[PDB]
Amino acid sequence: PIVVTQAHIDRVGIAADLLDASPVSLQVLGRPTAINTVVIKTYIAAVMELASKQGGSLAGVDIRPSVLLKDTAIFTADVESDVDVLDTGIYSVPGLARKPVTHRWPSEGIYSGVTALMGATGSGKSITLNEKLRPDVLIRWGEVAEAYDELDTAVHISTLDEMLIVCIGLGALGFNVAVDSVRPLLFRLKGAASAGGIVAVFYSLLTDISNLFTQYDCSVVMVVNPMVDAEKIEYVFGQVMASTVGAILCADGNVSRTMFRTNKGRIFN
Amino acid sequence: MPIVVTQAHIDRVGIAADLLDASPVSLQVLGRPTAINTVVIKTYIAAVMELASKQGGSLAGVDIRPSVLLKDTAIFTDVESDVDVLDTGIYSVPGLARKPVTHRWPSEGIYSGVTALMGATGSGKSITLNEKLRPDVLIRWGEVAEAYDELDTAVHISTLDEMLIVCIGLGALGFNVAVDSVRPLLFRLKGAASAGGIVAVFYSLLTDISNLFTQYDCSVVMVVNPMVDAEKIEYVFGQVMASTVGAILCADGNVSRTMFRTNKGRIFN
Amino acid sequence: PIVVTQAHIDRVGIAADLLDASPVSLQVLGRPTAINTVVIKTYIAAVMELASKQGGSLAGVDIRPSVLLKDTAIFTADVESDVDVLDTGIYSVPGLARKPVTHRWPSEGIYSGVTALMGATGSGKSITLNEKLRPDVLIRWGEVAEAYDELDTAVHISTLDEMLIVCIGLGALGFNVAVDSVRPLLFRLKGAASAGGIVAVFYSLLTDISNLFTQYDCSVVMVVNPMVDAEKIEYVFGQVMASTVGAILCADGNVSRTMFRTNKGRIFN
Amino acid sequence: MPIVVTQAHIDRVGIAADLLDASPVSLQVLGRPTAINTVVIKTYIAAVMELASKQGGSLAGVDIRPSVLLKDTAIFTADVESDVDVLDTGIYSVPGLARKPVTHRWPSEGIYSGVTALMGATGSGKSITLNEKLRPDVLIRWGEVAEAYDELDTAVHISTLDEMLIVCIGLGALGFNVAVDSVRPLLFRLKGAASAGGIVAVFYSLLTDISNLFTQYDCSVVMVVNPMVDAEKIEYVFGQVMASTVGAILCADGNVSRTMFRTNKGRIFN
Amino acid sequence: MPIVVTQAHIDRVGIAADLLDASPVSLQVLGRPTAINTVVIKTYIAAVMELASKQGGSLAGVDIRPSVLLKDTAIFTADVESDVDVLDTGIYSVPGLARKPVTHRWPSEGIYSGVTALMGATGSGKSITLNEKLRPDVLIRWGEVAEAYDELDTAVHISTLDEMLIVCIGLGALGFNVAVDSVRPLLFRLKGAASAGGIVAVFYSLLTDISNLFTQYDCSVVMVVNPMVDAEKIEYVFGQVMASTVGAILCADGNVSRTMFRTNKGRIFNGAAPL
Amino acid sequence: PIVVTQAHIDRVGIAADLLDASPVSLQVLGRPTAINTVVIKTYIAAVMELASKQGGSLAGVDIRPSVLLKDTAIFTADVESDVDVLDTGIYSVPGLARKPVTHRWPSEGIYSGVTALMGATGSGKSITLNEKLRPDVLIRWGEVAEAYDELDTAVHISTLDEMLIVCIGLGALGFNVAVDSVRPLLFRLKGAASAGGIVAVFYSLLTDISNLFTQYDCSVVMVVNPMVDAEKIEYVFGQVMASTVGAILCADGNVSRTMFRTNKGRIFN
Ligand SMILES: Nc1ncnc2c1ncn2[C@@H]1O[C@H](COP(=O)(O)OP(=O)(O)O)[C@@H](O)[C@H]1O
Ligand SMILES: Nc1ncnc2c1ncn2[C@@H]1O[C@H](COP(=O)(O)OP(=O)(O)O)[C@@H](O)[C@H]1O
Ligand SMILES: Nc1ncnc2c1ncn2[C@@H]1O[C@H](COP(=O)(O)OP(=O)(O)O)[C@@H](O)[C@H]1O
Ligand SMILES: Nc1ncnc2c1ncn2[C@@H]1O[C@H](COP(=O)(O)OP(=O)(O)O)[C@@H](O)[C@H]1O
Ligand SMILES: Nc1ncnc2c1ncn2[C@@H]1O[C@H](COP(=O)(O)OP(=O)(O)O)[C@@H](O)[C@H]1O
Ligand SMILES: Nc1ncnc2c1ncn2[C@@H]1O[C@H](COP(=O)(O)OP(=O)(O)O)[C@@H](O)[C@H]1O
Ligand SMILES: [Ca+2]
Ligand SMILES: [Ca+2]
Ligand SMILES: [Ca+2]
Ligand SMILES: [Ca+2]
Ligand SMILES: [Ca+2]
Ligand SMILES: [Ca+2]
Repeated sequence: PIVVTQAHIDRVGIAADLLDASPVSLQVLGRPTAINTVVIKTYIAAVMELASKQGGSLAGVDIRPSVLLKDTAIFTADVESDVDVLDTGIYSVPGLARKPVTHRWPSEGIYSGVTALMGATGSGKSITLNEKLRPDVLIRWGEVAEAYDELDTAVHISTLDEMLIVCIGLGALGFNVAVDSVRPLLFRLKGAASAGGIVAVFYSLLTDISNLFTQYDCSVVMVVNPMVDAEKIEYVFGQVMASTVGAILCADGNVSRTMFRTNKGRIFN
Repeated sequence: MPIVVTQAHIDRVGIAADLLDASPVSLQVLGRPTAINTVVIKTYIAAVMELASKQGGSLAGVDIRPSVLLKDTAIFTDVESDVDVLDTGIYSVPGLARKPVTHRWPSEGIYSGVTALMGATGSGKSITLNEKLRPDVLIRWGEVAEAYDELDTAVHISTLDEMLIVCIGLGALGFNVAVDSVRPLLFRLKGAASAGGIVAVFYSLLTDISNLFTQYDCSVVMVVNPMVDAEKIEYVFGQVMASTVGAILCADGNVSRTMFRTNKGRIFN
Repeated sequence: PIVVTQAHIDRVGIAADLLDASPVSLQVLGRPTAINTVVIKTYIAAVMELASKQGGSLAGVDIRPSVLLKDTAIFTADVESDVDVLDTGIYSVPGLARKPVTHRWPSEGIYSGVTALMGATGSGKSITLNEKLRPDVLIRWGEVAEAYDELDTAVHISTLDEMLIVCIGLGALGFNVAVDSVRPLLFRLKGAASAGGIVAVFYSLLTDISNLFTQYDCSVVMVVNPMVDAEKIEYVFGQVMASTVGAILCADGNVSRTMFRTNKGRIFN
Repeated sequence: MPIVVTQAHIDRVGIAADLLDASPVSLQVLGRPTAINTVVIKTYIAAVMELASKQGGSLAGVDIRPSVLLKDTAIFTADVESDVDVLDTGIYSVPGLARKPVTHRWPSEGIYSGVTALMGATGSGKSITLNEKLRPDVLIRWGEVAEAYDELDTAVHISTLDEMLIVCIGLGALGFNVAVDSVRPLLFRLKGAASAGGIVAVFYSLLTDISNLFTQYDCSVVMVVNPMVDAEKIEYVFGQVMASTVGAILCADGNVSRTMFRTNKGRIFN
Repeated sequence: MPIVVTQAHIDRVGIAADLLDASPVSLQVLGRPTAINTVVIKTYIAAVMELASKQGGSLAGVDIRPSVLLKDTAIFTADVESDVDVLDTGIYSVPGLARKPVTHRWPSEGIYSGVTALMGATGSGKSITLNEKLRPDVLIRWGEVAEAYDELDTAVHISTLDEMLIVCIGLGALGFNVAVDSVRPLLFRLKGAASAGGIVAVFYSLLTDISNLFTQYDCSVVMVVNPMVDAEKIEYVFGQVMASTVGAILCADGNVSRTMFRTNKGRIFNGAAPL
Repeated sequence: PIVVTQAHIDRVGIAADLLDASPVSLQVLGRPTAINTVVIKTYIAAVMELASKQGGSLAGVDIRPSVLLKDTAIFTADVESDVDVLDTGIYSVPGLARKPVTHRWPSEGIYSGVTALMGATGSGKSITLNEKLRPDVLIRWGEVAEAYDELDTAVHISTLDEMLIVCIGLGALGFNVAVDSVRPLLFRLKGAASAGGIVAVFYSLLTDISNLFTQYDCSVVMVVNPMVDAEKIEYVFGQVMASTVGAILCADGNVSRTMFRTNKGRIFN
């Protein structure tokens, strides 16, 4: 189950302050799109109200945004991925001038941001996540029917808006949020593939997502599975390390490599 | 050869309508998410049952084609394949929080979803499907004139809307539905080819199709034959295993490899 | 000459029937487009009247659609080849529930559909077509001035609409129709080339064309010579066999390989 | 150097007008089929004959350029992209001739009417072979830098594709031996995905459509075709072009490497 | 860690305003030339000086971010595609300086005004070289993950390209040693067909246009440029970048592998000078 | 300095006759665009008027078009680079029926047109141009701050319109005009790269530019440095020789190869 502590209740006000304090946007190959902070606040309030209906114990099924919110839109005519970058402009989510809030998960003293759980298909990513990492909230997206779907920690989403709502919303409150998988986004990323058989904007998106979590004191682990050649995975993992607060590589059911940006410094394996 | 409607099928009609109304679904490829009109599937089920009532329950595949039973066969209610992912949004069909309904076909105790019948051209996919699999309903799409077209189990469709209508409609009632083949969709998949000489959205589509069947308690076998190199088929089959409930590989008229997600767990050969 | 037998006259009524009974469309990378059946019927009527005015012995020049019909259009604002597959939908011409009508040409007991006469430039396709296959009607499209143009069996077309009119129109009556060539359609196929250096929709088009002939009891031989590498022709011929009722490979002025789907079964060489 | 108008040319004027009016033609590339205004070609022929009459039959290539003789040089009669559905634009190929083509003595004996492609790498001797070995009656110069051939009285300097077809169909139908050096402005602007041989497939369709356009109007034209292709891939492309033209000439190190001509005595390879 | 405003900076304010008004500039990429609103840069300089005055000369990078000081951060003043005819859009390059450019002591001695490009593969030590060896006065942080450099009082966190140019031209003209870590948000969103070296050709034109923009406004800027390029094509890309900037530094294995600086003493390739 | 001789003053009338006599246009991948001859005439008049106010000694800074003309536009709604060639038409600047005016620069007896100074980055193109070629007017465009910018012969431009104005305007008068560089145009050439890793229209543009100078009796040297592989430069240089009146290749600070079309014939090294 997903148990709501007094620590989570005390973070509600702070979470609302963090969201209102900084206006954020996101961009991919098109034009920068603003994130409606209000929706995340509304989600937190809905989760707290339901938590109150129960004994603080929540079922992942009951906290899905499609059930709690009338509208699940976070992004507020249509632009092509091959338009002039000077007509659309360029946006990256700004960094934190202050020291980021540290966490005990996925690693000790890790800064707020995003961790990428990498590896080839069947390398043990989902296994490593649920057995070794053991998240408080397990977001399930674009993955076939598995044993992890029967878990009361599992929250089934359909859109990118829903992913960010649950990640920012619950992550800000102090929950250890995880996403399995981020394949719906990755496999629909349109554009010319750069060095490593993957679009360059993929690395920019990971940085923008990481900083979005750093700003809202979230500690999120995302399963990032790329359609990349068996030997080109090492290059891509090195490139992802420069774009995320955390990075975990899986090979043959075990953890091959690690990288974490902590209060004790950047730790490699 | 005939398609017989048992009392078991009649008793599932109400449940099928209940599953369809309970969850609103959509589908996305490289464009924008498009909603699926559930009502059309319900209307199809009612038309099949009405005809089964007039006949002895012994129905001919020719008489149950949607173009004949329905006035309009549309299930989806103009965007380029190279448009910003943030302007269209991303959609994946949500997972099942509950345990999926098990089936005896194509394998014992297999969960509801999709099975991909893979193999090179002339590897014996169509032969394995009809002789070894023995499906109740055989959907024939984008295939040249063969002996399987003269079968009373054969239902000849033209559109993707029709495929989903027959698959969800009859599959929900408990019928063992099969599609030979899904080639018109695969060969019209526009986009930049990823690792393995195939567009990445192909794997996302298989998962979205699988989850669509998992949600509506369907057990469907689709023969998937995409344009891929003779040696690159092993990589693609491994990737498809991570995107479907079932996977069957054909080589020299026989079954080379198998993967099934059952109540007894994931079974490899 | 092109001689009209009583057997052809007796098929006129059956041809109008077949054409009215099933509404057909065609799709490539755009949106599905309906085929106006009336135009084919109008063409048959104009050919029969001219055959009745002359001695039954017609000249290919006199039966060209541009001469017999006021308008040659078969297809009834503008869509790009890179448009979302979900916005246009997917269409494949439906298969035949009944047994297809057999023919003695290009092979004994062959089912109605299309035969692809394949080979590199100067492999002997056009020689094999005119000397070994001996067609009744020879449609000449996208080819330079050759000896075959002076033939009384030769009918010179300009559009794809005209090709289908003569193929379906005369083919349905029992004539052995051949197209030399289909290069104006192949070389103008816009899209990203799949495995084998050729667009995947090419194989779907051959199946759709074949089934169009299977439905209207036609036996058509099309010379198909797409821009493909000298060594990649074997792979492409292999994929074409899985997309057509007949397949003939030319090399060094002679027949290299054959495949025919007959009443006695699929025959390979 | 001069362009002389014989009685044979004068006697063909009526026949040329008949050939043009008899068959309506179009052209297509990656967009939609575009009709060719036959009237413009007839108007050009009339202007050339009138000037030939004022002179002694002896004409200067400079004086017979379409931009000088016609007020409007347009042959093709809102805007479509090269990546549009083939089914929405339709497909057009210029129809073949049911009758025997009109044979010529140039570039080869008994060669049928149509187009000949003068191929070869850059500096292989295409322009040299064209002017020294071929000896054309009319030399169309297009998209080529300043050379000795521009000072020739046979040289007619054009700017558009419309102008090329006007001079090719107009003068070729009358019986003149017309040549184009070169067709690089069309080839280098051919938009589309490059097929096998590092060149767009529609290139081969265009050569056939151009060939048949000349076959129908009994024109004997030699076009120097030099597309951007790899040094070793030229052999493959030349073989493919042979299947798309009435004539084909390959140049290598200033000399003629290979030949192909479709004649009344049959197809002749070297 | 702090950003100190000297009398030298105060004396440059007028000079900077004149430089901006004297020459009208634009920028182009694959679309239509877009004009740069000089007024916004002047307004930013005035806001920085006014705040420097309220504080004791010393300023915090957080307080000088354009989003905080200006009501609108737009520098570029309907929508054109990256694949439009070059003749329908025309071509624009920022013009060169007819006079001798203002020399600087940073990033190299006697260097001309313009842009310096700090190259290297990922984890080659670009950010380390920038902060330890180069020591910039103002550190612009853009599209980079949470690092130790973000806690620095020299760090100014931006989000747009408009903001980058405002801080670079605005503070750089006054005499500050401005650095950008990273320029990746721009590089990773460069739409177009990749040329030789697995990178769009307009990338090199943009570096030259950015360099000349700084040469005209007497700025000395160091931009860290991380290219999505294969391990073996980095040498080719660097050679090409050297021909497009006033300064270029290559990083490999935590150290400086190669340098190029256009100084008053001439073009110096791989000099004996610690940064 | 830039000195105006009596020879230049005597050419003013002839330059107007040349510009008025032939209407010209330019095309790239879009539609043909007319060149407004009047603007070039206006520029010549402004240069001569200023040369008069001076002692015949002009500063390159004072003769820049942005300073002398109110509007710098030469080309007189918006078309895509991937539009049908038949809808835009094709334009090449026409050749000269007469013998071209000869020059003593960059080579003895060279015909009027364009010379391409080629070579890898840092091969010594700019060095060869200013030390060995010694041009009368050095147009500086899209190049970084160098010693050549402080030269009184240097004229700094921003647009392609400005380049052609100075090249045609001053070149027609007899000045030895050079451009360092043509990179702003070359690095913004949109389209599919042909053989040699460069767009085919690049070679057509060089010929069109060369013929534009041949028609207006100009002798211009352009630094052409396109993004091409280290080994592919030899192929491209050979192709450029077939597209220009002059061609110079640079390697390791020295001149590797030369080609000039003179009154004494085509001279190779
Ligand atoms: N093709 C295969 N054959 C055998 N076992 C496999 C195969 N693919 C995966 N497995 C098993 O599944 C485990 C990985 O499961 P999982 O965590 O779901 O992988 P991932 O999330 O990376 O796709 C492996 O350690 C192995 O035991
Ligand atoms: N090229 C070939 N040569 C010989 N036999 C072939 C060939 N291609 C297919 N076959 C025969 O057809 C069988 C496969 O039929 P089928 O099930 O229709 O294949 P698929 O559906 O995979 O295309 C093979 O087992 C073999 O007996
Ligand atoms: N490159 C060539 N060299 C020599 N003869 C050739 C060549 N190409 C074709 N031929 C001749 O033409 C014949 C093939 O003719 P044809 O059927 O028209 O070819 P295609 O396969 O292109 O339709 C060959 O048998 C040979 O006699
Ligand atoms: N790179 C070169 N080196 C030496 N001579 C050359 C070179 N390129 C061309 N030539 C000379 O020019 C002749 C070819 O001239 P030309 O007919 O104009 O060629 P093309 O029209 O095929 O481009 C060759 O036979 C040779 O004498
Ligand atoms: N894969 C790695 N394994 C070990 N150390 C690494 C790795 N990647 C980077 N480092 C360390 O980080 C340093 C580079 O840090 P940084 O300046 O942030 O690089 P950059 O800015 O070029 O991405 C290296 O000198 C090395 O000590
Ligand atoms: N990577 C380098 N290493 C050393 N010297 C170089 C390098 N690149 C250029 N140079 C020097 O600069 C000279 C070339 O200068 P320049 O004319 O500006 O070249 P270009 O115009 O072709 O880019 C060379 O002759 C050499 O002395
Ligand atoms: Ca998994
Ligand atoms: Ca099959
Ligand atoms: Ca042939
Ligand atoms: Ca030539
Ligand atoms: Ca860094
Ligand atoms: Ca230079």
